[PDB]
Amino acid sequence: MNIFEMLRIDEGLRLKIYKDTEGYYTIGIGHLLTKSPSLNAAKSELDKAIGRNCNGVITKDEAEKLFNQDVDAAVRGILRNAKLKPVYDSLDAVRRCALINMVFQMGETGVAGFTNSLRMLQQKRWDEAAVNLAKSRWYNQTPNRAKRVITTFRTGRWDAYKNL
Repeated sequence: MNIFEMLRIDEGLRLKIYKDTEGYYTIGIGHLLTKSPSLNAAKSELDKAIGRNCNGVITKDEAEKLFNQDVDAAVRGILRNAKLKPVYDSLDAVRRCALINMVFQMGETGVAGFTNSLRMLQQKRWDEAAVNLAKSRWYNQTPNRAKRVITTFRTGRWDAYKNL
Protein backbone atom coordinates (compact mmCIF):
# COMPACT_ATOMS: atom_id res chain seq x y z
CA MET A 1 0.00 0.00 0.00
CA ASN A 2 1.14 3.58 -0.70
CA ILE A 3 -0.16 7.17 -0.45
CA PHE A 4 -1.96 6.96 -3.79
CA GLU A 5 -3.77 3.74 -3.02
CA MET A 6 -4.63 4.98 0.45
CA LEU A 7 -6.12 8.23 -0.83
CA ARG A 8 -7.94 6.57 -3.52
CA ILE A 9 -9.76 4.37 -0.98
CA ASP A 10 -10.67 7.45 1.04
CA GLU A 11 -11.73 9.74 -1.75
CA GLY A 12 -13.10 7.49 -4.48
CA LEU A 13 -13.16 8.30 -8.21
CA ARG A 14 -15.95 10.32 -9.93
CA LEU A 15 -15.70 11.48 -13.45
CA LYS A 16 -18.62 13.97 -13.22
CA ILE A 17 -18.65 17.14 -11.10
CA TYR A 18 -20.03 16.23 -7.68
CA LYS A 19 -20.53 17.68 -4.17
CA ASP A 20 -18.18 17.10 -1.11
CA THR A 21 -19.28 15.79 2.17
CA GLU A 22 -19.22 19.50 2.73
CA GLY A 23 -21.41 20.39 -0.21
CA TYR A 24 -18.54 21.56 -2.32
CA TYR A 25 -18.09 21.11 -5.98
CA THR A 26 -15.40 18.45 -6.65
CA ILE A 27 -14.28 16.09 -9.35
CA GLY A 28 -11.92 13.10 -9.79
CA ILE A 29 -10.14 11.83 -6.79
CA GLY A 30 -11.20 14.45 -4.25
CA HIS A 31 -10.06 17.46 -6.30
CA LEU A 32 -12.00 20.41 -4.87
CA LEU A 33 -12.96 22.83 -7.61
CA THR A 34 -14.66 25.71 -5.76
CA LYS A 35 -16.31 26.53 -2.45
CA SER A 36 -18.85 28.63 -4.42
CA PRO A 37 -22.42 27.62 -4.84
CA SER A 38 -22.58 27.90 -8.66
CA LEU A 39 -22.18 24.94 -10.81
CA ASN A 40 -21.17 27.52 -13.26
CA ALA A 41 -18.23 28.75 -11.24
CA ALA A 42 -17.22 25.06 -10.84
CA LYS A 43 -17.39 24.31 -14.52
CA SER A 44 -15.19 27.25 -15.24
CA GLU A 45 -12.61 26.22 -12.68
CA LEU A 46 -12.71 22.73 -14.19
CA ASP A 47 -11.95 23.93 -17.69
CA LYS A 48 -9.21 26.12 -16.31
CA ALA A 49 -7.74 23.11 -14.46
CA ILE A 50 -7.80 20.69 -17.43
CA GLY A 51 -7.14 23.09 -20.28
CA ARG A 52 -10.16 22.15 -22.32
CA ASN A 53 -13.84 22.49 -22.51
CA CYS A 54 -15.00 19.75 -20.37
CA ASN A 55 -18.69 20.41 -19.86
CA GLY A 56 -18.40 19.04 -16.34
CA VAL A 57 -16.95 15.72 -17.30
CA ILE A 58 -13.37 14.39 -17.36
CA THR A 59 -11.53 11.14 -18.35
CA LYS A 60 -9.82 8.71 -15.95
CA ASP A 61 -6.59 9.96 -17.26
CA GLU A 62 -7.37 13.59 -16.46
CA ALA A 63 -8.51 12.50 -13.00
CA GLU A 64 -5.23 10.80 -12.31
CA LYS A 65 -3.28 13.78 -13.56
CA LEU A 66 -5.05 16.11 -11.15
CA PHE A 67 -4.45 13.48 -8.42
CA ASN A 68 -0.71 13.37 -9.09
CA GLN A 69 -0.55 17.21 -8.87
CA ASP A 70 -2.58 17.30 -5.66
CA VAL A 71 -0.43 14.69 -3.87
CA ASP A 72 2.81 16.46 -4.99
CA ALA A 73 1.42 19.78 -3.72
CA ALA A 74 0.38 18.25 -0.37
CA VAL A 75 3.90 16.86 0.24
CA ARG A 76 5.53 20.18 -0.83
CA GLY A 77 3.22 22.06 1.39
CA ILE A 78 4.19 19.92 4.37
CA LEU A 79 7.91 20.44 3.53
CA ARG A 80 7.46 24.24 3.31
CA ASN A 81 5.47 24.50 6.47
CA ALA A 82 7.27 25.41 9.70
CA LYS A 83 4.84 23.63 11.87
CA LEU A 84 4.42 20.53 9.69
CA LYS A 85 7.94 19.86 8.51
CA PRO A 86 9.36 18.89 11.86
CA VAL A 87 6.58 16.45 12.54
CA TYR A 88 6.88 14.87 9.06
CA ASP A 89 10.63 14.48 9.43
CA SER A 90 10.18 12.78 12.75
CA LEU A 91 7.79 10.12 11.48
CA ASP A 92 8.27 6.68 9.90
CA ALA A 93 7.10 5.99 6.30
CA VAL A 94 3.61 4.69 7.11
CA ARG A 95 2.76 7.47 9.58
CA ARG A 96 4.02 10.00 7.07
CA CYS A 97 1.20 8.77 4.80
CA ALA A 98 -1.39 9.52 7.49
CA LEU A 99 -0.24 13.15 7.80
CA ILE A 100 -0.20 13.53 4.02
CA ASN A 101 -3.84 12.23 3.95
CA MET A 102 -4.96 14.85 6.51
CA VAL A 103 -3.26 17.68 4.54
CA PHE A 104 -4.97 16.53 1.33
CA GLN A 105 -8.43 16.51 3.04
CA MET A 106 -8.08 19.62 5.01
CA GLY A 107 -5.21 21.75 3.78
CA GLU A 108 -1.90 22.76 5.43
CA THR A 109 -3.61 25.36 7.37
CA GLY A 110 -6.25 23.18 8.85
CA VAL A 111 -3.78 20.49 9.95
CA ALA A 112 -1.27 23.00 11.33
CA GLY A 113 -4.08 23.96 13.67
CA PHE A 114 -3.99 20.59 15.44
CA THR A 115 -1.17 21.93 17.70
CA ASN A 116 -1.56 19.48 20.57
CA SER A 117 -1.84 16.31 18.50
CA LEU A 118 1.16 17.36 16.36
CA ARG A 119 3.19 17.72 19.57
CA MET A 120 2.15 14.26 20.71
CA LEU A 121 2.95 12.69 17.32
CA GLN A 122 6.39 14.28 17.48
CA GLN A 123 6.92 12.81 20.90
CA LYS A 124 5.78 9.42 19.64
CA ARG A 125 2.91 9.14 22.12
CA TRP A 126 0.70 7.23 19.72
CA ASP A 127 -2.17 6.32 21.97
CA GLU A 128 -2.42 9.81 23.38
CA ALA A 129 -2.33 11.45 20.04
CA ALA A 130 -5.08 9.13 18.69
CA VAL A 131 -7.38 10.10 21.57
CA ASN A 132 -6.62 13.89 20.99
CA LEU A 133 -7.13 13.69 17.16
CA ALA A 134 -10.66 12.22 17.78
CA LYS A 135 -11.73 15.31 19.61
CA SER A 136 -12.30 17.34 16.46
CA ARG A 137 -14.93 18.44 13.96
CA TRP A 138 -12.97 16.32 11.44
CA TYR A 139 -13.66 13.07 13.36
CA ASN A 140 -17.28 13.96 14.07
CA GLN A 141 -18.07 14.92 10.45
CA THR A 142 -16.17 12.01 8.71
CA PRO A 143 -15.78 9.40 11.40
CA ASN A 144 -15.00 6.28 9.23
CA ARG A 145 -12.27 8.02 7.32
CA ALA A 146 -10.85 9.83 10.50
CA LYS A 147 -10.82 6.43 12.15
CA ARG A 148 -8.78 4.85 9.40
CA VAL A 149 -6.22 7.69 9.53
CA ILE A 150 -6.14 7.62 13.26
CA THR A 151 -5.50 3.84 13.37
CA THR A 152 -2.72 4.42 10.93
CA PHE A 153 -1.03 6.92 13.29
CA ARG A 154 -1.72 4.69 16.31
CA THR A 155 -0.22 1.48 14.81
CA GLY A 156 2.20 2.52 12.16
CA ARG A 157 0.73 -0.34 10.01
CA TRP A 158 -1.79 -0.52 7.08
CA ASP A 159 -4.37 -2.60 8.90
CA ALA A 160 -7.26 -0.05 8.59
CA TYR A 161 -6.91 -0.20 4.87
CA LYS A 162 -6.73 -4.05 4.60
CA ASN A 163 -10.30 -4.39 5.21
CA LEU A 164 -11.01 -1.81 2.57
